[PDB]
Amino acid sequence: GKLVIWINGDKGYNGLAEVGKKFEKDTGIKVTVEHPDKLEEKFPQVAATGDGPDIIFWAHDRFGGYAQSGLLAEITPDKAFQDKLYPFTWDAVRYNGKLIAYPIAVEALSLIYNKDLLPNPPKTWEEIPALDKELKAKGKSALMFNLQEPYFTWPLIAADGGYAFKYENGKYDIKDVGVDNAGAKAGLTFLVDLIKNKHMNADTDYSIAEAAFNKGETAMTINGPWAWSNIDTSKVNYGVTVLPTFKGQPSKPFVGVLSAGIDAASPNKELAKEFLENYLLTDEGLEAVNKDKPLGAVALKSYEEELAKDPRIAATMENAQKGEIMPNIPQMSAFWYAVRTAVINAASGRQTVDEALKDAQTRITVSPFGGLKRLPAGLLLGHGPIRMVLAILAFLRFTAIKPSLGLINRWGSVGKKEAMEIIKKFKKDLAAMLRIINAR
Amino acid sequence: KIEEGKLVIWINGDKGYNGLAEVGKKFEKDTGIKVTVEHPDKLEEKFPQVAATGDGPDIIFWAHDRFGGYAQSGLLAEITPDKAFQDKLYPFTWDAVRYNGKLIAYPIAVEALSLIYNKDLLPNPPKTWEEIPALDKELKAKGKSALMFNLQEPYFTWPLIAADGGYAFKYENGKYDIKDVGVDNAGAKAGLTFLVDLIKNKHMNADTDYSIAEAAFNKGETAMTINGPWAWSNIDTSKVNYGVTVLPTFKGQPSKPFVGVLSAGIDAASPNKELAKEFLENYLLTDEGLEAVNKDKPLGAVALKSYEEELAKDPRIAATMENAQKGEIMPNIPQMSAFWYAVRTAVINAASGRQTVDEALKDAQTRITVSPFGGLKRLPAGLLLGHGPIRMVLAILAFLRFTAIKPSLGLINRWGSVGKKEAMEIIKKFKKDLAAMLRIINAR
Ligand SMILES: OC[C@H]1O[C@H](O[C@H]2[C@H](O)[C@@H](O)[C@@H](O)O[C@@H]2CO)[C@H](O)[C@@H](O)[C@@H]1O
Ligand SMILES: OC[C@H]1O[C@H](O[C@H]2[C@H](O)[C@@H](O)[C@@H](O)O[C@@H]2CO)[C@H](O)[C@@H](O)[C@@H]1O
Repeated sequence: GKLVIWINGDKGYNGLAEVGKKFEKDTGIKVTVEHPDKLEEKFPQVAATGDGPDIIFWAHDRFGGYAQSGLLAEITPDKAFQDKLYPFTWDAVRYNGKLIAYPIAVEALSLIYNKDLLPNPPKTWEEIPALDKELKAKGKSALMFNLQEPYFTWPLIAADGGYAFKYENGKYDIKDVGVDNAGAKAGLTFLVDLIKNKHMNADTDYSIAEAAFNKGETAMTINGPWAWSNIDTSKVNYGVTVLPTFKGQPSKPFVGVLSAGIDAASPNKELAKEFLENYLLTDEGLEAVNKDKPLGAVALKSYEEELAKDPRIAATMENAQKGEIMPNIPQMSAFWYAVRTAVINAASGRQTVDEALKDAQTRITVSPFGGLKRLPAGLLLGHGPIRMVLAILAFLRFTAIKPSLGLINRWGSVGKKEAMEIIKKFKKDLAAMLRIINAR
Repeated sequence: KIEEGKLVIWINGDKGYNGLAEVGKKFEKDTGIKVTVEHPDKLEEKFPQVAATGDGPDIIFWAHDRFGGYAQSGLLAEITPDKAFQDKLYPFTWDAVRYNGKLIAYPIAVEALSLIYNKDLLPNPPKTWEEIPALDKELKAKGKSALMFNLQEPYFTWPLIAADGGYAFKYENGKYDIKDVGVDNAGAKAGLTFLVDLIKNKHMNADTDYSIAEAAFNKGETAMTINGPWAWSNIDTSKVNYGVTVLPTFKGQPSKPFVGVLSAGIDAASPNKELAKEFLENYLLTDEGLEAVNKDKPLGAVALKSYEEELAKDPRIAATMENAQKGEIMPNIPQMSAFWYAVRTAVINAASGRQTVDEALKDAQTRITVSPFGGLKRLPAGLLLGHGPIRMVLAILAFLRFTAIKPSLGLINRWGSVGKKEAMEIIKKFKKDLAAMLRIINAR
């Protein structure tokens, strides 16, 4: 028995490793926490393969897609444990009447400002152009945040009416997509204008923004509670407040519930549930993670009634209420990827705001059709890379269809040692398919 | 079924498999390796489905025409006889088992169809096909029939089709041209029209098969039949006093039967290849081995020089050799599989009346020239969205996993709605299909 944990690199993974080493002292079970990049994308590729984690930590929005593929184990908490966490966090990890993860903490973006460079932060977005010009004369800048991840750009886009999927009477409408309406265009136009008027740089990312704010070079940034730890060390005199309003409407950040899912085929399910229920989601467990990087508003009632007395957590909750909970439907991946493309292309000038958001809408409504419209041209006649050629040969053998002579000539000419190892990998792929189903 | 330390042999049911079983018993006594002879139906079709799976034979006995297709898929082991053994067999039978400069089987016997006639009912067999309609009416007046043979396999219908120029693939400069198919020329139309006229004019019945034809001749109900040397054994016991001669001519041109060289191939993935080579070279392809098979059912003109020089003094073997020269050796190229399947449909449909002779052979010709492109033009409509039989959708899901391609939402929920183990056993067959692919690849 052993536990392998995956968590994002901006969260307190060292603190989590301490509760894991607490677990090991008590149980003798090894616990390993890793922070791979794009782990939310890697998980469906490694689930049920033995190459993945027993426990995956990410915002709740990605877990519905995992569940629809049958990759997440359904959790079975006791009523007593169920009541230890806030009902709002349990709903974030519910998908088709089943719980598919343990909710950990509520995270929401907030405005972080340098009190020495700006004692009175702007209440509206429109104050920032005039405010940037004034600080630029003093060798500073008004605002810097990560423009290349749509999580950070969305609060302004949704402010005046942008939305992902329309939500009417308890269900999401996967075909009513609102990334291309008037309010979305209004917010994204304003953001591009800031870049054209040299108030922001379109290439700015997370590290540049956070380094700039912690170096006292920018007055404001937009970030979540995890950022507070490094501002503390940097001794920047900072505050956390509500995001500026746009066209009088408040900014509407997408609210994330950090959640821990278990691989449906993991041999260590009961060890995973025990670690999550009895070690991490306790006062001491979450305090260990919180000390490394702040979790935000935790789902555990006892600890959150103490956390709620910090004005930074109060600001997070207030920004969180102005926003909305992220959907957990599988189409969210298409939503994020399309919106990431649109905001970067508009900010860099490769498309207009109207061209960028329309394409973003077409991706979303067309993505449920899958990554493949039709086998690559000439594949069933033997044209293509050998790995894809062996895949289609395996397919035709599975279906008892006689392959073309072009395929058979490719089948005869491929190297013995290379074709064998490729086809052994195919067997490892089917081995995973078997485990996913047997875990149902 | 395939196991190490034993040999499993597949041979057609009309051949002398009991005689072959006796040489296998002799092999077992000498070596301790048990030999098991089986005669499943459609074994020439079943072998490619079971090759390299352990459910097939170590040795397959069939005419050479099917072995080139087996070789193109890498299912046949390459043969490595010494030059000394090579000269024990006639050089031309080795040509029947040569494919892409490699030998892929052992030649056993040369088989050719011949005209078998009841000497008591007809002392002077016809020289031309056109004599038989007039010959039938006279025997029908006595309650008999002139000719009945297996119409359901084109092997028997082909000698009359090829007489006036029907051919499989043209032969240019020692090579076979896959794109010049001669199933639709005037002579092909001419020969099959004659055969349909016989059925219209109630000289033959389109439903006649091997079992019906052979029963009547052995019961003295028909004067003539068309069959190969394997058939002589049942006519001997029946005490019908018969003869074996040349097939009648049609439009002055001789009948050109496709000649088959009965051959033994070895599975490219067999653990008993050395045992197979040793059994084939040292026990069966000997005077004693082939005589044991020939006593059960006649092999025809064997490829082994020493034994055939005794066989050739039999007039029936002379007639078999004679018809063999009037015909041509079959190509062993993979498209022969398409050719035979195609002219089987054409001859059955024209004989049963479902199409005209000219349309039947034209469509027969198109299938032959289209077979290189494979059995699939494109995936069934809606397959990538989850619509289709359960096995093919899970196959395409496996394919998208192999290639790291995101599946559609229709595919994902079909994946969610499938029976838990109905999918698990479908996927285990997938696990073993790849296991077979691996053995085929590693067998080179
Ligand atoms: O930007 C798209 C991205 O947004 C969210 O990711 C957040 C995450 O929730 C936070 O914990 C933190 O790691 O910042 C991320 C943005 O870089 C969604 O959770 C994610 O699915 C989506 O792709
Ligand atoms: O009829 C199609 C069939 O013809 C030949 O098969 C022969 C075989 O050669 C003989 O040994 C004997 O078994 O009669 C068979 C016909 O019933 C071809 O060799 C074969 O490929 C083809 O399918």
